[PDB]
Amino acid sequence: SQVLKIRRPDDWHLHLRDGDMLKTVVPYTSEIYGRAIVMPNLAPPVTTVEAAVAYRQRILDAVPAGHDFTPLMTCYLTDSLDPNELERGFNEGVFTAAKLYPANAATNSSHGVTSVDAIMPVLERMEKIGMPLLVHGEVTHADIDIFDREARFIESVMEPLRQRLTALKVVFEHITTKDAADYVRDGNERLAATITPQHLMFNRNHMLVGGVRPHLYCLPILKRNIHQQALRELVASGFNRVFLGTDSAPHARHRKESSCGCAGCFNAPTALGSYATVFEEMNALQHFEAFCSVNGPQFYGLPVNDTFIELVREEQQVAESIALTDDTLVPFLAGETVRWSVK
Amino acid sequence: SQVLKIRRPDDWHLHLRDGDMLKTVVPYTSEIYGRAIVMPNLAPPVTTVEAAVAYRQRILDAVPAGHDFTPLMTCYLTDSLDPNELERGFNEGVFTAAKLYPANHGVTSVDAIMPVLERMEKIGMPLLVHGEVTHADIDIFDREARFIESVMEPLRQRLTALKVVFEHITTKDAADYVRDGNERLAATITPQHLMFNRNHMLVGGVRPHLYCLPILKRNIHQQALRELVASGFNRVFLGTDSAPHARHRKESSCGCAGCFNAPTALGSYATVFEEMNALQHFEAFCSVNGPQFYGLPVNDTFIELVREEQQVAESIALTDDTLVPFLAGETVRWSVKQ
Ligand SMILES: NC(=O)N[C@@H](CC(=O)O)C(=O)O
Ligand SMILES: O=C1C[C@@H](C(=O)O)NC(=O)N1
Ligand SMILES: [Zn+2]
Ligand SMILES: [Zn+2]
Ligand SMILES: [Zn+2]
Ligand SMILES: [Zn+2]
Repeated sequence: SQVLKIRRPDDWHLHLRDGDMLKTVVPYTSEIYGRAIVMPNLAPPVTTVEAAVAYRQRILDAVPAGHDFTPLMTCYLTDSLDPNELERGFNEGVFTAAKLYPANAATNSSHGVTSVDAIMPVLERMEKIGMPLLVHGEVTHADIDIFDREARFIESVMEPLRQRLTALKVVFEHITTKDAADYVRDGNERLAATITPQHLMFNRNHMLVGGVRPHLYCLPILKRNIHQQALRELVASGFNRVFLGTDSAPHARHRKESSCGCAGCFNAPTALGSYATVFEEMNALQHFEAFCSVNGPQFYGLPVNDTFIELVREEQQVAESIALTDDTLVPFLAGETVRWSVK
Repeated sequence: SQVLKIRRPDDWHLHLRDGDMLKTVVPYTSEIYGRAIVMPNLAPPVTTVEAAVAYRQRILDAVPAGHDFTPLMTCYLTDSLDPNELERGFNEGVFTAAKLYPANHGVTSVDAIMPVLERMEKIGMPLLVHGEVTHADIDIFDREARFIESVMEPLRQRLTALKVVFEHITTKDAADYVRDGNERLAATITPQHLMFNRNHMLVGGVRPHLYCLPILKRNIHQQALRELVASGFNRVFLGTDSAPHARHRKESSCGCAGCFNAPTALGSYATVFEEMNALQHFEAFCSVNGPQFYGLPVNDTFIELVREEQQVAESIALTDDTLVPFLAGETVRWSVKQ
């Protein structure tokens, strides 16, 4: 059976949570990926150097003996963040990047951004010092249809911001639309993107035909098939400013399978093999390694990993669930037979 | 303070289920509505007069003493249904209508059931249509509009005397189609498709209790539906599509489609018509338009709605698990007096 040997990958978009959940989920990342961009949306969010240092240590504490795994921390951008605090964290090697979540005029200044215009001082500082901005590019105005929120962000925020701050480096995280695919494809060397396995593998029909499937419910929402196909064609093209970002985003089963299910797919256990399946189906396996292991490092200005892992094309069964201290976690593709697995 | 007295309504699109669920859910309908169109998608479906007779009795058994409720039964169309069985049930006053569910025991094509539809047209039996195509490569939000072009309009062009109700319409496409139709075409609209759009199901979390078929659409469609009922157009009428499922069948890795809206629909419709400055058309929608299309007398009793905020129960007890009502735990602006 067939083997794909690649330089050890990294995960450029990850949620590790905290406490007991962190302890459970970290190994699924640390056994496979050399590094991961660790998102800062804890409760409360990671908005200071001190919090990020402490969080980094909790993550490191949870890494099993012998895994060579480095968490790359992020700062959650808020209205009240001091640009001097962000800069110090960047300078000290604590913050690899800063994350911008959608603006909301009603957000507490300690927990988020009211409008992009309101945090220009901090965005200018990142431009000045060369710190990459990671963007969850949606506008969340109550009068915008949810399937439109990504496209509206491009027009309303992304293009204006990049015109205003022409040296700013930006990753358009977890892109989900042809709009974003074209936008990133047509951008310059300062603009990149991550794509999750679920947005390559599925479209909204998979979440809604035959039943509603909360384990496919994530933000940005799965879009119509034309968008799925655009994403697939983008990674398959060999375009070298798109790279692996799982957006692995774990929630307890009872929080997913409820009257108001949380957004996020726990895909760390099955993501790498899921990407291999997509690249294989697109006849584009020659671009697979770069996506997983080269493009991200290149964009972030970091070294490519010098060790290797192998995927084997032999069928395995994904666990139905993964025990937590309380409740259980349902992994992405739970119970399914998958095509590629790590040797 | 404000009181609104209407002719007693009917529900022209209802799911009552069977067994213990039936016992639980019938009183929420029977206490209010004079009649309801009882859908036949049981497991197995109601495809014979004999099955429809026994089901009707199970329903009547579960109606509390003192409720004057009459269930109007329907036949589940299948590809091989004998037209004589359908006609016999009609002639015996058992079947009021027949329901067309696209496969995915449902109907695989209109061509396979032409002789059944031709008999319905001859005898004047209305055809109730779940108007969605189901091909795997058609996006779920497009399935209603595609049905209109590819099935509905060809069908109506072929059987020009057939009376059709376009059930639970959800789109501007269907709203315009019905608005511009002739007197042999009508529609029902649920409370959920008037009150919400897909954002309410998907923004801030996924809400399976708002997941139903046809799927909630974009806001421009919700608005079209609200304008249609508010216009006074007299070939749209109340059909709740109350479609109960136990809580943990809704709240699961693959949640069932349907809203249990019988407890709150009437009040919910009142809120919509009020918001649309269209309470003058509310009675007709609830209590006149349906009977007129079906050729049945209007009800001869009256009820009162009062604009006093009632809190909707968080859940309703079942033998096993619970049933979560539409708008569970929320407030409804209108309640039924006494
Ligand atoms: N509408 C729904 O979402 N559910 C109905 C089926 C139907 O009306 O098609 C049901 O019977 O559960
Ligand atoms: O934007 C996000 C946040 C993430 C999470 O749960 O943290 N889950 C998602 O689905 N995407
Ligand atoms: Zn995000
Ligand atoms: Zn994320
Ligand atoms: Zn239906
Ligand atoms: Zn129905």
